[PDB]
Amino acid sequence: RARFVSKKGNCNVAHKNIREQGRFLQDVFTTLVDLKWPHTLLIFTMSFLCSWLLFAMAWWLIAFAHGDLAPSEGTAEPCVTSIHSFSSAFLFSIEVQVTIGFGGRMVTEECPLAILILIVQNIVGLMINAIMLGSIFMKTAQAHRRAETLIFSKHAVIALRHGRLCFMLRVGDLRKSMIISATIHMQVVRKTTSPEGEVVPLHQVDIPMENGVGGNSIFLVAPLIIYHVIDANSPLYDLAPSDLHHHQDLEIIVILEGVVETTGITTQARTSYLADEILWGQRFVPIVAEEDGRYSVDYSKFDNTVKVPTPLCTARQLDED
Amino acid sequence: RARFVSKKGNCNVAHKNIREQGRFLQDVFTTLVDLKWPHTLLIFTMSFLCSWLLFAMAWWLIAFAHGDLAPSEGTAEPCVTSIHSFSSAFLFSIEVQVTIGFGGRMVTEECPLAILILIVQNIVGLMINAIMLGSIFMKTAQAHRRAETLIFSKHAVIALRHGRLCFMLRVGDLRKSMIISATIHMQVVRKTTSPEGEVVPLHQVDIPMENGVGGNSIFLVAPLIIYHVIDANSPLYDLAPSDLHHHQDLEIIVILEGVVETTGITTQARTSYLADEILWGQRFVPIVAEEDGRYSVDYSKFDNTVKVPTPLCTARQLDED
Amino acid sequence: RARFVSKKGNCNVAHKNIREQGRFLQDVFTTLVDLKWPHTLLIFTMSFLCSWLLFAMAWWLIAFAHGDLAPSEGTAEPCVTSIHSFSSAFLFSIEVQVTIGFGGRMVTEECPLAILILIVQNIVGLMINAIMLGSIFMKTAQAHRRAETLIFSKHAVIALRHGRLCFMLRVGDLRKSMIISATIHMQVVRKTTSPEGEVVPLHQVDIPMENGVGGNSIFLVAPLIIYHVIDANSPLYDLAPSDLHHHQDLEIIVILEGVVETTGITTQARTSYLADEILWGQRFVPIVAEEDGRYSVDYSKFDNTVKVPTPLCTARQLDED
Amino acid sequence: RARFVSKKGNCNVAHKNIREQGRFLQDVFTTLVDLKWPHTLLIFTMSFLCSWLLFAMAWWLIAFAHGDLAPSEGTAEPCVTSIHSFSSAFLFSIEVQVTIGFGGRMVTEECPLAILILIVQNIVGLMINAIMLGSIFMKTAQAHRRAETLIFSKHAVIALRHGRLCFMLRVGDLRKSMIISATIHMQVVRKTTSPEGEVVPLHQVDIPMENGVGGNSIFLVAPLIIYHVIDANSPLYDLAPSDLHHHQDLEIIVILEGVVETTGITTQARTSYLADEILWGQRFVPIVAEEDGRYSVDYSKFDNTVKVPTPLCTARQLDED
Ligand SMILES: [K+]
Ligand SMILES: [K+]
Repeated sequence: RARFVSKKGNCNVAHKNIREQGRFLQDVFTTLVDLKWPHTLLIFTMSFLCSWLLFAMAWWLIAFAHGDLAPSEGTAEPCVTSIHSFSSAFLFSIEVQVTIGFGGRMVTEECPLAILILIVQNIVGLMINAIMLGSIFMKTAQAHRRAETLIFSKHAVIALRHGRLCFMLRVGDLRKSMIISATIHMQVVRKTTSPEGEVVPLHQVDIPMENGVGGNSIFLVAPLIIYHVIDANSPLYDLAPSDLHHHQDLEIIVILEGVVETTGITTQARTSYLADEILWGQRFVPIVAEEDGRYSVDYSKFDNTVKVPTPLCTARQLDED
Repeated sequence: RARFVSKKGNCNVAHKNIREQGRFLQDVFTTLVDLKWPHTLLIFTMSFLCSWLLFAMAWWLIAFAHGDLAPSEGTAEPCVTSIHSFSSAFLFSIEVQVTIGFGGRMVTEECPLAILILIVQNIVGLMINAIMLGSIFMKTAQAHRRAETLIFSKHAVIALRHGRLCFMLRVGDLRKSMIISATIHMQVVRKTTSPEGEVVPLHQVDIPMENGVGGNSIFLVAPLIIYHVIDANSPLYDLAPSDLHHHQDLEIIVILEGVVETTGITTQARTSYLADEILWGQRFVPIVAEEDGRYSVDYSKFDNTVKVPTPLCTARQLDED
Repeated sequence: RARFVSKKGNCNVAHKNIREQGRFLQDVFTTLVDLKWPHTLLIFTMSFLCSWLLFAMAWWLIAFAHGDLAPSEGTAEPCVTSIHSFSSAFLFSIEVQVTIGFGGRMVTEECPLAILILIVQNIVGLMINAIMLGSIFMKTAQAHRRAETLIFSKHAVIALRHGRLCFMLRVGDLRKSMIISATIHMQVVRKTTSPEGEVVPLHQVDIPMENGVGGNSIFLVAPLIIYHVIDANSPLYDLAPSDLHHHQDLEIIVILEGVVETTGITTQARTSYLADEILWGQRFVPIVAEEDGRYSVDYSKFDNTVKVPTPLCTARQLDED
Repeated sequence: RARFVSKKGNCNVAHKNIREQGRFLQDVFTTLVDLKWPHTLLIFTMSFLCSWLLFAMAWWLIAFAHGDLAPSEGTAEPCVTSIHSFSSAFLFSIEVQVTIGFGGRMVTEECPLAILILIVQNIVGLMINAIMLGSIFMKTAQAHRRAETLIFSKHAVIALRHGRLCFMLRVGDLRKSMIISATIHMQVVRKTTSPEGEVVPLHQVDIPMENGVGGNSIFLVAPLIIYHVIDANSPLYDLAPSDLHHHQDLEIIVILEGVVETTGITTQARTSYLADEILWGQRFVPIVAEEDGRYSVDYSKFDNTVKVPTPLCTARQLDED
């Protein structure tokens, strides 16, 4: 009735009553990267513009204190040439911080405080440039968007494979570039009650993906059927074909995590299957076919299935009779 | 007749009928890095040039609306000095965005809209500089080219080792810099039919690499012979010496993945062995030899083999008689 | 009486009598990033300012040797225009290295040594800019601060689960962004004496986290109870409920390590439980609850426990009677 | 007589007769980062200087073809102002590519080819800046220098632990910052002969590190004794106390690999123990001690050992009698 993970991978958690809000300010960079894109553009533009405005007010105060803003000229040279307005000081601060340097307004050697302001503005401008440009590149380069081209099967099935019952699903990579060291973790999530009376409201029990070697590591080029053999040690060992209705406390989440080959940042796609999205007694259709010396996958047939005859009984009363 | 992976690691897949083309636009950065090099240089040059052209048209419209392009001069100062052509506006836009700042054309404090255009151009120029330079460095620094100096054996062998039959091959690192945490995943890929009637067209079954500890983790300095012991749990357990002809549905792919020590980006080399590239009854020649206090590998003898006597029978009828 | 790891993850080690101090200078970059923030800002500002000062002294010596500082002018052009003070040379060095380029002081083609000084200053400025800006971004982007939003239970418990005794604790993620490929390593740290007489003063024995598949890999969205089953192979197999006093040589440290999804840098949080922070005969309260179609965790109830009846005997004399 | 790995981690391999030298040019970036530091500085300086020289020759040819180098002036404006020498063209090319922009030499709107040269120079300058600065930061930031502060024991021992014989050594971290997800791989390297006659000249057999959970993953804060239990499945199972002489074909290499917490790049330290650097019948001294509420390690006592009584027989004739 309320799913843990959405079909696109969004987690439906609320995080209520976080009391220790002070530790959120101990990692400002994670919160800065973790923002939305309008807030990221706003903080980018605001950081640069307020740095320019602060140093513009500094240059304007220097030109005031030297008496350069007053047009009563004698022969003494200003600290900065041709500054006679706050707009002039703002243009000069932009020219210094962006390192444009038009030269209509340049620092002269008259004011020793102006050289200190120039040094401080250059240092803070280099620091702001580094921390902001690196942050915006890290934001536009993070690999959680690569999960958009990692498709899963819309429905999972439970079918007879090699005399056992297996929970099978299909995961496909949509582009040419591989995902390096891809691993699959499937978790049965439901409310469990311990025999001693302990009730775990959202218990996540790992179901081992049948691989052949035991380790969970796939090579994803063609869309391959990831399946878990319902053994005696599996929490689906008492799952019934009539138990796959809606409003059933059972949800199998799948977490595929790897390294994107192009960027190099570790990505993680995830999906979820409720009890009504699990089709008992069906199996996937083969979509890989050889044509003209290459292999071809028909991604339109990705989630198509066929009703094959399986017994309508649990894996336990299949293992015994 | 049509191989899954090429000998150089290219995958022969087609990806037909990708219907959800809308999610390809949800990760624009992966597609941007994933381009070819002519398209990458074209989009780099085009992004910078069109940003300069757009802001040049903006500066030209400002100089038009102020009346600076008209040479009927009075005494009022322009927004930008010495702009009297679209070529002048283009040179000024290049000077602002690249932050050259020659100063023949500089922003004056007359036009308040010109200061806003300067601020917007500086912000968009910083953003474009970050996203483009970081992308081109990430493109020229990705580690999928490191696989060019990770050579594999041209032929794999099947030979008697320690009383068993073992599928052996040779992988060598061609340069001094190591590959950190290198792991080997070998997969037998063929068409399989389940006993319940399910036909998997391209089934990839992991064969465990014999390592001594079970885990697949190698230390690649000298070219070492990676071998898999054909046990009762191995899908090659019924492989015959006469089954190693061409047009035989059997292909063993090898995936070596690690971290490049110099760059730090996870790389993955891969190769493939068809049924005719597997030499029954042969073994590799030793190429490591000590000279003058160091070890030396003769990389010219990399794929040389020698016909040693092995039985001409399957691993099953070797295990029993 | 003296803990190995603090509750926040700080290690209480001293590193006395490090004799080979020469190898600390073989990785200058690790020491540079490893500094505190005042030292980092000081070395940043000092590197830039001393580079500007060194090249300013170079430009001043060039202007001296050409005779440009002497105001006895004829008609010969200077190497750099309008330099007549060390303050002028300093402003020119700042304009060259920061690439501002006002143009009141520009390099002329008269002095061939000035062109060489300009080339050397540009090369060293580009190198210093790269190595300093990348270092400060790597410093502000390192993921050891992400551990501030990875909370652990303040107390751990030992409770009856599924007929066994289990050492349980609770770890929660405080923000939306996941931590990819999170693994948990728990270690019992105490002084051990081998039966042959060998005394290990700080022995760290790995206790396996009960996961279902054996591998230590969690999916941290909701705060989940990490527990280790006290089996016959566990070093807590002889732990008593009366042995959980202070001044007891026993400390269980927990190390959660993963990849931050936003930044991509591997992070590691760690915590510790002394013998008095382990509550025998208690268990955690369920804090996950469904409201309005989503799940919600009450983080104020994070470390609340309830005294449930467990036997007051060791796991050995529970396993037998 | 000739060791595989040096004590500092350098591999003594030669890589003779690399025939496929063409694939070395397919990854130019790995070779560029893989250079020595004098070659890196030389190629950095040479790339920037030759780009400036090439575009300087371009600007000089433009000023020639327009007739600006000829001092026979009329009234027509040059393409670039105040260029009358190749030194002037070189200074202008430096000002354009470094984006200094003094403004004594600025692009005018007279020459349409000069605008194209300016665009091409800006694009190539941005590309060269990205690829060079990122490469030099990646070079100075690579984590193979972090192995200088990961010390190993100078001698390894073989001692009685828990009734078995164990090969023990000591690895210490020299600085405060941890190494995340540190794993240890020990390999016995020697010449082996298969019972079928196959001679492997440098065979590397993995010996499993005794950890408690089986997995090789350490938590390195204090210098801890890494030991491998000589079991029946271990290749040291027939190692004798008299077999630990020099000129004995046996060498145990140790590979510790992890993630540096500060930088985030995966590092790998490695060491080696010949047959004479393995002390039979000795064990390490405890160097961890509690003082004033903290723990302290005496790194001067790092490689000190004590001769404890062990039997002078192999692990096989210890297992039986
Ligand atoms: K400039
Ligand atoms: K200028």
